[PDB]
Amino acid sequence: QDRDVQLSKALSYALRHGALKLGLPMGADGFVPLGTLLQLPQFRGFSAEDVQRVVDTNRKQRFALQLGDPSTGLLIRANQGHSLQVPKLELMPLETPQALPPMLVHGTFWKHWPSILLKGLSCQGRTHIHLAPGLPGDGIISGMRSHCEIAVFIDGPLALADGIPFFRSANGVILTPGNTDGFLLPKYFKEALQLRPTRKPLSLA
Ligand SMILES: Nc1ncnc2c1ncn2[C@@H]1O[C@H](COP(=O)(O)OP(=O)(O)OC[C@H]2O[C@H](OP(=O)(O)O)[C@H](O)[C@@H]2O)[C@@H](O)[C@H]1O
Repeated sequence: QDRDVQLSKALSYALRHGALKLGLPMGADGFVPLGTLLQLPQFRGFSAEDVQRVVDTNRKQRFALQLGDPSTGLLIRANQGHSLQVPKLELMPLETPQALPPMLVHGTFWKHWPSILLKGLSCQGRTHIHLAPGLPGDGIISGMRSHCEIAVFIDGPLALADGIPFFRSANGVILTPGNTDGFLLPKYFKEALQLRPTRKPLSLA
């Protein structure tokens, strides 16, 4: 079972970040033949049904699978979170404020809170900042981690008014490249909320 946890992690890294360094033949849409991946050293211990299990029982739908042809087999991608340049990846462009989700919200942790207040939310390594289109139940909402302590909400219409684009992934995640350096500046911060161990509001600028 942990092997499924290990399979997902190895799948996440290879499909999101390390593929052109691993030799895999990935297209500009982020799709790679699954067999060529399962031929890699770290993947040689897994079966196409193991990967199939991880793809369907995954609650965040991190990976998409496509039939392909028999000469290539199944095509497998990650839906979001890429360090690689995949310009043709399936993304819904949220170009007007009326297409945006009800609320944009990023959940993070105290260790990073002072840097976010002073520099803004950063893409960090990834190509897009990851936001949720809502808060979760007592919930696994995709686009947000599970053990977050504080959540900060984003003013979507104001960011768009300043030419900061937004995108929706095929698994419900909202993405933005930020500004030039990959930062969502603290001006587009509308509201903040501490989540654990008690729901309390947090102050900003
Ligand atoms: N200026 C700043 N200074 C200091 N820290 C800053 C900062 N700006 C942001 N940070 C924080 O630095 C980390 C970012 O780095 P990351 O992108 O890898 O973290 P994330 O949570 O966004 O992860 C994305 C998806 O990836 C996973 O999806 P999976 O389930 O693994 O498939 C997740 O669940 C998500 O859905 C976060 O803590 C940021 O708050």
